[PDB]
Amino acid sequence: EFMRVERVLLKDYTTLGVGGPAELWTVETREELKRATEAPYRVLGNGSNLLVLDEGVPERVIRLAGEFQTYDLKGWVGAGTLLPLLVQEAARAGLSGLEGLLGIPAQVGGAVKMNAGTRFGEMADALEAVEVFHDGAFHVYCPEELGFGYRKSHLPPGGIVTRVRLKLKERPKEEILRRMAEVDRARKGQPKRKSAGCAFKNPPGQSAGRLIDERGLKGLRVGDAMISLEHGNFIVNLGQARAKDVLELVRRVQEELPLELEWEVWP
Ligand SMILES: Cc1cc2nc3c(=O)[nH]c(=O)nc-3n(C[C@H](O)[C@H](O)[C@H](O)COP(=O)(O)OP(=O)(O)OC[C@H]3O[C@@H](n4cnc5c(N)ncnc54)[C@H](O)[C@@H]3O)c2cc1C
Ligand SMILES: [Ca+2]
Repeated sequence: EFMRVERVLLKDYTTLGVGGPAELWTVETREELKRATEAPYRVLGNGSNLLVLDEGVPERVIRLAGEFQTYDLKGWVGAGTLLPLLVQEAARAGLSGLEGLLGIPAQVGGAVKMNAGTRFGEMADALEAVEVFHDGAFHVYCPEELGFGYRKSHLPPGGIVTRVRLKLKERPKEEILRRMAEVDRARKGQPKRKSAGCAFKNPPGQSAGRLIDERGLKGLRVGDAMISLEHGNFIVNLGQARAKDVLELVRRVQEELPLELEWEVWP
């Protein structure tokens, strides 16, 4: 009954660095989660796939912390745990199964919601069980029950991923690290770092980054929003970008290429 609730700007809680006002509820316990979800809500993970508009959102924005950030690689892993932590912890433990998720700056819950992945593997591959809170109760699902597709899930309506069990296998630490090194090599062309990740989806048999590059769109700038000079499928925030500027740049790309956004827009 004593969870932290505060007014924030979502620009401070997204990797893109844009976003207006929201009421943030930081939940540490199952009872606090039950209370936070009594009115309309959204769940915020690491904010790495969100384009939040300058007006912000009116709903309660829930962050999972406390018990939801504790983990055991061989047991339950809280959904508020950072996926980059688990990738490194698995290597340390000689546990294979997360290597293909290197470089994805997600919380576990966000990685499940967006079935985050690379050419090497996806979040769904690494799951044994998923606890989802919906309709006022906690339920346990196998991943085959969650409607996974390419960078997609079909969670129960209003579902909050709270905890998972991972599917991992014993391998030599050095081998795990070699696999991770290939993932790192494959990601070398992405910006030395800053964004909400890939802005656009790839059309069937096409590449968004390559298409944007060939169209000469790298370097186009609206205010402080710019198509990265390093990778065509990244829009970067050069300092004080507004979401309006990012959307304008998106529209400019879409005037040239029939691309759909990979980012989710709030509200
Ligand atoms: C530098 C960079 C590189 C990236 N590379 C990749 C990549 O290689 N592959 C890839 O797939 N994606 C990539 N992304 C996109 C992004 O990291 C993924 O979509 C990631 O899964 C989002 O997780 P998040 O915790 O940041 O979620 P957020 O952006 O916070 O939220 C995304 C969605 O998940 C929901 N959500 C968050 N937590 C929960 C929860 N506990 N329960 C239910 N719903 C929840 C939110 O409501 C929202 O709908 C990249 C992003 C960046 C910035
Ligand atoms: Ca079940």
